[PDB]
Amino acid sequence: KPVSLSYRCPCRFFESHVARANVKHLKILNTPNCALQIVARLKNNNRQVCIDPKLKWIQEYLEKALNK
Repeated sequence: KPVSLSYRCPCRFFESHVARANVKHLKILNTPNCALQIVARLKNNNRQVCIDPKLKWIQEYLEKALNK
């Protein structure tokens, strides 16, 4: 299984337990029924990860940017 049945959605996986300090850049991607998917790249590890929008530091992130 390659994990793709006509993949309509970017993030089929999310990273839980992530650091505000290990991520260089957050870019959130919303998809109709695949919900809110966060895309973030790490600084040193440089990996592109999908961040789960229920993470606590992420809460702080959207609280800020959305209350802004």
